[PDB]
Amino acid sequence: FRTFPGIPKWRKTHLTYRIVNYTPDLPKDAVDSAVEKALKVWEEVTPLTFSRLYEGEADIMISFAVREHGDFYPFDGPGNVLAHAYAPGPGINGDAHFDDDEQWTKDTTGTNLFLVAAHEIGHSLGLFHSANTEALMYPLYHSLTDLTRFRLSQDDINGIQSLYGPP
Ligand SMILES: O=C(O)CNS(=O)(=O)c1ccc(N2CCC(c3ccccc3)CC2)cc1
Ligand SMILES: [Ca+2]
Ligand SMILES: [Ca+2]
Ligand SMILES: [Ca+2]
Ligand SMILES: [Zn+2]
Ligand SMILES: [Zn+2]
Repeated sequence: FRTFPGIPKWRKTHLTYRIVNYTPDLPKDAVDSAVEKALKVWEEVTPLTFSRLYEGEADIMISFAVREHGDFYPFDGPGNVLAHAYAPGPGINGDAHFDDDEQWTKDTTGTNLFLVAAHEIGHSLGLFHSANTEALMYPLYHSLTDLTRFRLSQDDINGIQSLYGPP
């Protein structure tokens, strides 16, 4: 595993998130479902808990956007960068943005929202890229033949517990 430079981490175990807006591609229940499953993956292996805000500033602001969208890294149209997220801290730190020029899916065929969200939340928590080709935090996107076979690798677990400890 790898962490970010200077090891940013949250110094608190109760985090909040807000889904500020929604993709055209999926019903809202499918996107809520994807992000809460993505939160849950990390919750199980740490002492962190997440709760949702419907207004105000949450720690992790989640949104869908195209091209230039209010930070230093505009999205780039279809393909290439699918999403990005910032390391722990105030303001834009912690946040995750998804490129809505992708076509988001629930299935194993397109660009799957759950797999990407789980990866991005790894960033939001302080993890950078892994060299393990098994790891969630591997730098190159791919999906699975069967989503029910999804699991965190030992590397992702070792990485995240280095920051926050076990549950
Ligand atoms: O976030 C960045 O770094 C930059 N954005 S990006 O759009 O290039 C990017 C987005 C996602 C991934 N993923 C890595 C592998 C993965 C996975 C892992 C195990 C089993 C199934 C699927 C699913 C997400 C990698 C890069
Ligand atoms: Ca934030
Ligand atoms: Ca893109
Ligand atoms: Ca889209
Ligand atoms: Zn952004
Ligand atoms: Zn990444």
